[PDB]
Amino acid sequence: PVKLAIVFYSSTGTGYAMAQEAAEAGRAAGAEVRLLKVRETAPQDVIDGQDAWKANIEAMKDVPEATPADLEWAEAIVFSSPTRFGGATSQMRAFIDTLGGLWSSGKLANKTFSAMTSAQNVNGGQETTLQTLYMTAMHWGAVLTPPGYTDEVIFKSGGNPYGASVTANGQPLLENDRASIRHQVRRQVELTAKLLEGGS
Amino acid sequence: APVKLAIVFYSSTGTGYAMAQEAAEAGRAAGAEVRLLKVRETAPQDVIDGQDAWKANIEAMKDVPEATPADLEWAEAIVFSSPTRFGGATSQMRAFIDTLGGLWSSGKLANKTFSAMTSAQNVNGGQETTLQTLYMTAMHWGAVLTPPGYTDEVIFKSGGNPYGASVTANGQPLLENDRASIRHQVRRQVELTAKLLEGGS
Amino acid sequence: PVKLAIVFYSSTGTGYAMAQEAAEAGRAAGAEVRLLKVRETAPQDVIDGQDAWKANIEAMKDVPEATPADLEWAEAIVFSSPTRFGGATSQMRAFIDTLGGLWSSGKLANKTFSAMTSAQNVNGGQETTLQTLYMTAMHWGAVLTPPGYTDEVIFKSGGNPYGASVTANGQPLLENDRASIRHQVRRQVELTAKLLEGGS
Amino acid sequence: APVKLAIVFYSSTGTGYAMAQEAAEAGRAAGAEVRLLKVRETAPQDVIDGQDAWKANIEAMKDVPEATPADLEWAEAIVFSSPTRFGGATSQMRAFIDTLGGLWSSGKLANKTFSAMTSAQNVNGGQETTLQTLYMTAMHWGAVLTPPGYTDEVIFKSGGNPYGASVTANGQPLLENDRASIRHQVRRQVELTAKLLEGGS
Ligand SMILES: Cc1cc2nc3c(=O)[nH]c(=O)nc-3n(C[C@H](O)[C@H](O)[C@H](O)COP(=O)(O)O)c2cc1C
Ligand SMILES: Cc1cc2nc3c(=O)[nH]c(=O)nc-3n(C[C@H](O)[C@H](O)[C@H](O)COP(=O)(O)O)c2cc1C
Ligand SMILES: Cc1cc2nc3c(=O)[nH]c(=O)nc-3n(C[C@H](O)[C@H](O)[C@H](O)COP(=O)(O)O)c2cc1C
Ligand SMILES: Cc1cc2nc3c(=O)[nH]c(=O)nc-3n(C[C@H](O)[C@H](O)[C@H](O)COP(=O)(O)O)c2cc1C
Repeated sequence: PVKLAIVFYSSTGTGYAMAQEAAEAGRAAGAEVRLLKVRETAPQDVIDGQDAWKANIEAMKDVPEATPADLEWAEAIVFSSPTRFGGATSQMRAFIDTLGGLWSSGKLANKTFSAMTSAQNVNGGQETTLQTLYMTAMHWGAVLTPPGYTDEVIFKSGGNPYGASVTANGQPLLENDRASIRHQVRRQVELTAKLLEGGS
Repeated sequence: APVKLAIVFYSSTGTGYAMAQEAAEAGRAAGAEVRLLKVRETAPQDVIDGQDAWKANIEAMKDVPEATPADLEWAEAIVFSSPTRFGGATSQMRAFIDTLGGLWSSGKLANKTFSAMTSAQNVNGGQETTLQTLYMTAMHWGAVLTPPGYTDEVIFKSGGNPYGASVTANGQPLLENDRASIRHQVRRQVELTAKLLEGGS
Repeated sequence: PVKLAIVFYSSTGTGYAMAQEAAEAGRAAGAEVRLLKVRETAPQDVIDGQDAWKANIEAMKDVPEATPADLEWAEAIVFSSPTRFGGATSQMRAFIDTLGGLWSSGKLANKTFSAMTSAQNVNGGQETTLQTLYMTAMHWGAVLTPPGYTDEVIFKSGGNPYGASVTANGQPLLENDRASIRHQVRRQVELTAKLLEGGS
Repeated sequence: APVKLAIVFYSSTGTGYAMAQEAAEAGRAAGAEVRLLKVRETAPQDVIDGQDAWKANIEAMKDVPEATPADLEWAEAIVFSSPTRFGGATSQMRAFIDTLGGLWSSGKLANKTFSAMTSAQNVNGGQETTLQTLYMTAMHWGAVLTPPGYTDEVIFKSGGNPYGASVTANGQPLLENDRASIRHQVRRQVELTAKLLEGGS
């Protein structure tokens, strides 16, 4: 089976819900899935200042912490990050800035990569942030597999061809977004399988 | 003198023309001298024919002058507006941009303030990345970029696009929140360009 | 065998030099290749002003115009346009804009896509232009195979992981640029093989 | 009073630091009040220890103070400089940017002028995209962006990067054309900011 790593950062929990959805879709497609969280860097008396975040950290207590070896293990990669001024979060970048030795070893090459984001406003960096996450993947020599428009479910969720994206109001995920997420991952598993298949 | 504002738009089916007009009127209200300017339809007639709203929009813009380099040489504030074509500006919009080669070489585009707008079928299908290419382009000129950011409450009301006014096209009269975020973007730009010119001489 | 469509624009011939380089690289890899010029739109009075322009149009007089059915045909794709203020040329965009029908029949997904470009300055849009061509292919749900740093030639030619990029200076194509175009094509054909062949 | 210029930079091994210093001198010459500000280091000792160039440069910047939101509240003009890390800015630069939510929330960054610079081991290795992301970030604040464009010969001679000064970090001393450009971009920015502030005294 295909080995799928889902590396997500999430402060207040939207990204966690998204990552959870992706993992279910991966499993559903016969994939071997790791759900991995990105290490929190923020001081405790920052986290302590808002409830959602404190709560979400506790909810993800039993989720393992991502590390470069999970990407070496993985054949398909999915990065998910809330936006922070149109780019990805610093927590996520800190994790990326530690893939140097794994990069020079050449072991990042040829993994499948896609991406996901969330933001407050429909147009508050929901495209650009993925764009940064896709630039980052190119330097590895990944094969990038965004969903694009390849279904009516994309249209019905707000139409984001670059990757799944969620308007984060605190409210639970819309089923049009889950459907958009389930598609992107399932699409990516199926390609990754073909790649490996024809590679003997 | 007042601020010399040029609004250069493309529009096949009219959402672009809708926004442009509002942006033009926002500059007029804010005291600018304003020119509304359509980008030339390059498409061939038989292709245009198979789309009625396209045909109708071209008639509807019969009396709007075509954008020219002379018009950007003239202006101190520039606003570009184009529908997304696969996450980037339209081929027409870009054809005009390619005629600005000489103006560039004169240094006659530097310091002119620039901002932009777009529209698309879907809410996320290039409504940010299309603007990003047009701003990426203004930087080659030395333009002084004035995107709206979150500097008003009415940007949050429209979908919160800090890069510039973006609108979801659905053959429906522009929504009121979209117009507000346009108006603020333009008025901001004009208020900033005024300040620029003053402290100059 | 793999069907490779190299679709390029050029005014003064840098584009065309590179595109030929790519096309012969693909032939050598065992792909069935189509080298395809993008249609010239510029008014004939503009063209008659530059000598290197009039002559390049003459050189390519025997090269076929690209058409949406070429991208329906091809399983792997390479787009190559010179920069125009950090973005692709209006001609390149003109051709892209004729793909809407072929887009809504979904008939553009699952094709591999990489890009190339040429600029006058080394930092004058050799990256931002490739980023925009890649952005377009995401809307089609193409599978992006940028070369990354997967070869010592890439470092030896400026180190553009997004795609081969040349600093136009009127000269003939440098050797290292020849070789990173080769590697970029060589790679994508190899990948497309493993994707078609393992997908029956 | 003169222009308040904040030059906030990150650097592991001196390239970013040497660039940021040159920008500082340029800003003083131009007649601005200048603060050179290092982006707080956040990497764990152990991996720092791996590299002694990293360590030596951290020591070398003992008396350069650490950047703070205060320093940007203060600034009428801002310059950001981060080396490239797989195409985007370093996690450190981002971590700093991430602390600005308070300033942003009370629009306390709006209408400040803004430019970026960077460095990278490879010449086509994200010396344009890494600046592009720092500019995206600045647009969310509603900051007037003043990139250098091709507004002077020195930019052509030093690479032709109209987005911001970029440097190929190879160990060697900062080349004479790189510095000509760093100076220019800043020099230009100080002048433009003055025109803004005079324009609503
Ligand atoms: C410092 C910071 C900057 C932010 N900038 C933006 C902004 O760029 N645009 C936007 O729509 N949301 C912005 N947000 C909101 C987050 O992107 C949003 O809350 C996120 O999607 C929540 O997802 P999470 O629950 O997984 O953390 C910002 C949040 C923080 C605190
Ligand atoms: C070939 C072409 C490409 C298009 N690409 C997109 C797209 O990528 N995303 C999207 O949401 N809509 C897309 N559309 C829809 C147009 O962006 C939309 O209809 C346009 O904004 C309408 O503007 P107008 O009324 O001013 O002509 C595309 C349409 C055509 C012509
Ligand atoms: C109007 C136009 C805009 C241009 N903009 C840039 C630019 O932004 N940066 C740059 O380095 N070169 C620029 N150039 C130069 C072209 O990128 C360069 O001449 C081209 O790569 C030549 O290759 P070709 O013969 O295949 O067309 C521009 C040229 C024209 C005609
Ligand atoms: C993990 C990491 C990623 C890097 N990625 C790139 C890159 O993709 N392209 C490049 O040209 N250099 C890359 N480099 C090199 C740095 O960009 C370069 O050495 C930078 O100038 C650091 O110099 P400074 O700390 O003295 O400012 C990378 C270095 C590290 C730490």
